[PDB]
Amino acid sequence: ASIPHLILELLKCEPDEPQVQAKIMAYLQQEQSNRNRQEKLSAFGLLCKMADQTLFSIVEWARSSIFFRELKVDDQMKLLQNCWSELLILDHIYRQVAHGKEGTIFLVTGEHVDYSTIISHTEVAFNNLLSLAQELVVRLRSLQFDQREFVCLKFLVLFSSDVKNLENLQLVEGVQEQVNAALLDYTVCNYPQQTEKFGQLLLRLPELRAISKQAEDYLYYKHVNGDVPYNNLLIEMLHAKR
Repeated sequence: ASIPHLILELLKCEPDEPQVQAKIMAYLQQEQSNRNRQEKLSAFGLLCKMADQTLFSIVEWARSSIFFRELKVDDQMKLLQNCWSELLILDHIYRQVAHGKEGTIFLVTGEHVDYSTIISHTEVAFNNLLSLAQELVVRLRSLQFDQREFVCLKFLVLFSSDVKNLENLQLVEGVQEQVNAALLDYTVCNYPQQTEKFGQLLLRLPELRAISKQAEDYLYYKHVNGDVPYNNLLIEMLHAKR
Protein backbone atom coordinates (compact mmCIF):
# COMPACT_ATOMS: atom_id res chain seq x y z
CA ALA A 1 0.00 0.00 0.00
CA SER A 2 2.91 2.22 -0.97
CA ILE A 3 5.02 1.35 2.01
CA PRO A 4 8.33 -0.25 1.21
CA HIS A 5 9.28 -3.42 3.04
CA LEU A 6 12.20 -1.93 4.95
CA ILE A 7 9.83 0.56 6.54
CA LEU A 8 7.23 -2.09 7.42
CA GLU A 9 10.00 -3.83 9.42
CA LEU A 10 11.13 -0.71 11.26
CA LEU A 11 7.50 -0.04 12.27
CA LYS A 12 7.35 -3.60 13.68
CA CYS A 13 10.21 -2.59 16.00
CA GLU A 14 8.16 0.29 17.46
CA PRO A 15 6.92 -0.09 21.07
CA ASP A 16 3.21 0.06 21.80
CA GLU A 17 2.94 3.64 23.00
CA PRO A 18 -0.03 3.03 25.34
CA GLN A 19 1.86 0.55 27.51
CA VAL A 20 4.96 2.75 27.60
CA GLN A 21 2.77 5.59 28.86
CA ALA A 22 1.11 3.39 31.50
CA LYS A 23 4.46 2.09 32.67
CA ILE A 24 5.95 5.58 32.88
CA MET A 25 2.85 7.07 34.51
CA ALA A 26 2.98 4.45 37.29
CA TYR A 27 6.69 4.95 37.90
CA LEU A 28 6.21 8.69 38.38
CA GLN A 29 3.18 8.28 40.57
CA GLN A 30 5.31 5.96 42.72
CA GLU A 31 8.44 8.14 42.79
CA GLN A 32 6.11 11.01 43.66
CA SER A 33 3.92 9.00 45.97
CA ASN A 34 6.68 7.23 47.92
CA ARG A 35 8.43 10.28 49.17
CA ASN A 36 5.30 12.06 50.38
CA ARG A 37 6.89 15.45 51.04
CA GLN A 38 10.28 16.08 52.55
CA GLU A 39 13.21 15.91 50.08
CA LYS A 40 12.37 17.54 46.78
CA LEU A 41 9.14 17.21 44.90
CA SER A 42 10.04 19.64 42.13
CA ALA A 43 8.84 20.19 38.54
CA PHE A 44 12.17 20.42 36.78
CA GLY A 45 13.35 17.17 38.28
CA LEU A 46 10.09 15.53 37.27
CA LEU A 47 10.51 16.29 33.58
CA CYS A 48 13.96 14.87 34.32
CA LYS A 49 12.41 11.79 35.90
CA MET A 50 10.27 11.02 32.86
CA ALA A 51 13.08 11.91 30.48
CA ASP A 52 15.19 9.23 32.18
CA GLN A 53 12.41 6.63 31.77
CA THR A 54 11.88 7.67 28.16
CA LEU A 55 15.62 7.13 27.67
CA PHE A 56 15.48 3.62 29.06
CA SER A 57 12.60 2.90 26.71
CA ILE A 58 14.68 4.27 23.82
CA VAL A 59 17.65 2.09 24.69
CA GLU A 60 15.46 -1.02 24.88
CA TRP A 61 13.96 -0.07 21.52
CA ALA A 62 17.40 0.19 19.90
CA ARG A 63 18.55 -3.10 21.45
CA SER A 64 15.51 -5.05 20.23
CA SER A 65 15.80 -3.17 16.96
CA ILE A 66 16.10 -5.29 13.80
CA PHE A 67 19.53 -4.06 12.66
CA PHE A 68 21.03 -2.65 15.83
CA ARG A 69 20.96 -6.10 17.36
CA GLU A 70 23.57 -7.28 14.80
CA LEU A 71 26.16 -4.92 16.22
CA LYS A 72 28.50 -5.81 19.04
CA VAL A 73 27.84 -4.12 22.39
CA ASP A 74 30.83 -1.88 21.64
CA ASP A 75 29.31 -0.51 18.43
CA GLN A 76 25.87 -0.19 20.03
CA MET A 77 27.09 1.99 22.92
CA LYS A 78 29.02 4.30 20.62
CA LEU A 79 25.93 4.87 18.44
CA LEU A 80 23.64 5.47 21.41
CA GLN A 81 26.10 7.74 23.23
CA ASN A 82 26.43 9.90 20.13
CA CYS A 83 22.69 10.39 19.53
CA TRP A 84 20.81 9.72 22.75
CA SER A 85 19.73 13.33 23.33
CA GLU A 86 18.73 13.80 19.70
CA LEU A 87 16.57 10.68 20.00
CA LEU A 88 14.96 12.09 23.16
CA ILE A 89 14.08 15.41 21.54
CA LEU A 90 12.93 13.78 18.31
CA ASP A 91 10.69 11.55 20.41
CA HIS A 92 9.21 14.61 22.15
CA ILE A 93 8.72 16.56 18.91
CA TYR A 94 6.93 13.70 17.18
CA ARG A 95 4.67 13.21 20.15
CA GLN A 96 3.70 16.93 19.79
CA VAL A 97 3.03 16.50 16.08
CA ALA A 98 0.80 13.45 16.50
CA HIS A 99 -0.93 14.47 19.72
CA GLY A 100 -0.27 18.08 20.56
CA LYS A 101 -3.07 20.66 20.62
CA GLU A 102 -3.68 24.42 20.74
CA GLY A 103 -1.71 25.50 23.79
CA THR A 104 -0.72 22.19 25.28
CA ILE A 105 2.24 19.84 25.43
CA PHE A 106 1.52 16.14 25.34
CA LEU A 107 3.72 14.30 27.88
CA VAL A 108 5.12 10.79 27.57
CA THR A 109 2.91 9.81 30.50
CA GLY A 110 0.01 10.43 28.14
CA GLU A 111 -1.11 13.72 29.71
CA HIS A 112 -1.79 17.13 28.22
CA VAL A 113 -0.29 20.09 30.05
CA ASP A 114 -0.98 23.75 29.23
CA TYR A 115 2.00 25.35 27.51
CA SER A 116 1.54 28.28 29.90
CA THR A 117 1.88 26.11 32.99
CA ILE A 118 5.19 24.76 31.71
CA ILE A 119 6.59 28.17 30.80
CA SER A 120 5.70 29.84 34.10
CA HIS A 121 6.96 27.05 36.34
CA THR A 122 10.38 26.78 34.68
CA GLU A 123 13.30 29.14 34.11
CA VAL A 124 13.64 31.01 30.83
CA ALA A 125 16.60 28.80 29.87
CA PHE A 126 14.46 25.70 29.76
CA ASN A 127 11.69 27.82 28.22
CA ASN A 128 13.86 28.62 25.18
CA LEU A 129 14.74 25.00 24.48
CA LEU A 130 11.11 23.99 24.79
CA SER A 131 10.29 26.80 22.33
CA LEU A 132 13.04 25.76 19.92
CA ALA A 133 11.48 22.30 19.83
CA GLN A 134 7.96 23.62 19.14
CA GLU A 135 9.25 25.47 16.07
CA LEU A 136 10.30 22.11 14.61
CA VAL A 137 6.94 20.74 15.72
CA VAL A 138 5.27 23.51 13.76
CA ARG A 139 7.42 22.79 10.71
CA LEU A 140 6.75 19.02 10.81
CA ARG A 141 3.03 19.57 11.33
CA SER A 142 2.95 21.55 8.05
CA LEU A 143 4.78 18.79 6.20
CA GLN A 144 2.27 16.20 7.45
CA PHE A 145 5.17 14.41 9.17
CA ASP A 146 3.82 10.93 9.89
CA GLN A 147 4.83 7.81 11.83
CA ARG A 148 6.52 6.01 8.96
CA GLU A 149 8.77 9.03 8.45
CA PHE A 150 9.30 9.21 12.19
CA VAL A 151 10.80 5.69 12.47
CA CYS A 152 12.98 6.47 9.44
CA LEU A 153 14.39 9.64 11.04
CA LYS A 154 15.03 7.62 14.21
CA PHE A 155 17.10 5.03 12.36
CA LEU A 156 18.93 7.79 10.48
CA VAL A 157 19.72 9.38 13.84
CA LEU A 158 20.84 6.10 15.39
CA PHE A 159 22.82 4.73 12.45
CA SER A 160 25.15 7.68 11.91
CA SER A 161 28.30 6.91 9.89
CA ASP A 162 30.56 9.64 11.25
CA VAL A 163 31.08 7.97 14.53
CA LYS A 164 34.67 7.06 15.13
CA ASN A 165 35.91 3.54 15.80
CA LEU A 166 32.92 1.56 14.64
CA GLU A 167 33.73 -2.11 14.20
CA ASN A 168 30.94 -3.00 11.74
CA LEU A 169 30.97 0.26 9.76
CA GLN A 170 29.88 -1.59 6.64
CA LEU A 171 26.55 -2.37 8.33
CA VAL A 172 25.98 1.15 9.73
CA GLU A 173 26.52 2.87 6.37
CA GLY A 174 24.49 0.20 4.61
CA VAL A 175 21.43 0.60 6.85
CA GLN A 176 21.74 4.38 6.79
CA GLU A 177 21.77 4.45 3.01
CA GLN A 178 19.03 1.88 2.81
CA VAL A 179 16.73 3.85 5.15
CA ASN A 180 17.40 7.13 3.28
CA ALA A 181 16.28 5.34 0.12
CA ALA A 182 13.15 3.80 1.68
CA LEU A 183 12.22 7.20 3.11
CA LEU A 184 12.52 9.09 -0.21
CA ASP A 185 10.58 6.37 -1.96
CA TYR A 186 7.86 6.61 0.68
CA THR A 187 7.64 10.38 0.90
CA VAL A 188 7.14 11.00 -2.82
CA CYS A 189 4.91 7.96 -3.25
CA ASN A 190 2.58 9.11 -0.49
CA TYR A 191 2.94 12.91 -0.54
CA PRO A 192 3.74 13.66 -4.21
CA GLN A 193 2.29 17.20 -4.17
CA GLN A 194 4.83 17.82 -1.42
CA THR A 195 7.61 18.90 -3.73
CA GLU A 196 10.42 18.29 -1.33
CA LYS A 197 9.25 17.21 2.06
CA PHE A 198 12.02 14.66 1.92
CA GLY A 199 14.55 17.49 1.77
CA GLN A 200 12.63 19.38 4.44
CA LEU A 201 12.74 16.31 6.68
CA LEU A 202 16.47 15.80 6.33
CA LEU A 203 17.03 19.57 6.86
CA ARG A 204 15.55 19.00 10.31
CA LEU A 205 18.33 16.70 11.53
CA PRO A 206 20.99 19.44 11.81
CA GLU A 207 18.46 21.50 13.76
CA LEU A 208 17.78 18.57 16.08
CA ARG A 209 21.54 18.37 16.48
CA ALA A 210 21.91 21.99 17.63
CA ILE A 211 18.93 21.89 19.97
CA SER A 212 20.35 18.65 21.33
CA LYS A 213 23.66 20.19 22.44
CA GLN A 214 22.03 23.22 24.01
CA ALA A 215 19.84 20.81 25.94
CA GLU A 216 22.82 18.78 27.22
CA ASP A 217 24.73 21.92 28.24
CA TYR A 218 21.70 23.01 30.27
CA LEU A 219 21.26 19.53 31.70
CA TYR A 220 24.93 19.39 32.71
CA TYR A 221 24.79 22.83 34.29
CA LYS A 222 21.68 22.00 36.31
CA HIS A 223 23.39 18.79 37.34
CA VAL A 224 26.69 20.31 38.47
CA ASN A 225 24.93 22.11 41.28
CA GLY A 226 22.53 19.40 42.50
CA ASP A 227 19.37 20.42 40.69
CA VAL A 228 18.40 17.01 39.40
CA PRO A 229 17.79 13.97 41.73
CA TYR A 230 20.31 11.85 39.92
CA ASN A 231 18.96 9.29 37.44
CA ASN A 232 21.81 7.12 36.04
CA LEU A 233 20.87 6.74 32.33
CA LEU A 234 20.65 10.50 31.88
CA ILE A 235 23.84 11.30 33.80
CA GLU A 236 25.73 8.31 32.40
CA MET A 237 25.14 9.37 28.78
CA LEU A 238 25.77 13.03 29.57
CA HIS A 239 29.08 12.00 31.10
CA ALA A 240 29.82 9.93 28.02
CA LYS A 241 30.16 13.35 26.42
CA ARG A 242 32.89 14.78 28.67
